[PDB]
Amino acid sequence: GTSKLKYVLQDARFFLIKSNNHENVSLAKAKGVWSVLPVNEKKLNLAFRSARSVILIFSVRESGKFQGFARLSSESHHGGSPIHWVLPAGMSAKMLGGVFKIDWICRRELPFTKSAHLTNPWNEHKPVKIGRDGQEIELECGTQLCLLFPPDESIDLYQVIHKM
Ligand SMILES: CNc1ncnc2c1ncn2[C@@H]1O[C@H](CO)[C@@H](O)[C@H]1O
Repeated sequence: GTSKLKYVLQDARFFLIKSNNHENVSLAKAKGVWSVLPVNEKKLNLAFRSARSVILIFSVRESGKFQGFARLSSESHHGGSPIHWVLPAGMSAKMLGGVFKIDWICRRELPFTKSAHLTNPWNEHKPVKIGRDGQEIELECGTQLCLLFPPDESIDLYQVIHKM
């Protein structure tokens, strides 16, 4: 059912995350970590204190799809073992050195075709698939977008529910 997911998403903030490459999303899905640029890292740490849950919704550039969504379980961390990210054009192993711990809620894909009815009021009521990396998605739009994803049998929400 959706009671568990709705509980997780009650009073959540939502952010569109754009990856240039599939490799880092595969790494992140397995390991439960993500890193962003400094501009977005500040917003995510502010949000992590502001919010009961902070949800990252992933889309690989040019894929036409979202690849899943995850909940921050930590503020950005520096100083851990390096994550061997596939670094894009001219980015440093310290340009995204801040590491967020994340718990995946859904690792299954959602094609942009299934979310075409949803617009983000905080991006001029454009369809939610449209957005800059780190674009914040308004509460109800983000909630409905997350509810569109198919159930993921690899995920157990018990840990997340306990972390809250
Ligand atoms: C793990 N962290 C990341 N992995 C892959 N692409 C990223 C990324 N963080 C930011 N990007 C993207 O790479 C570009 C930064 O130069 C932007 O277009 C972002 O959308």
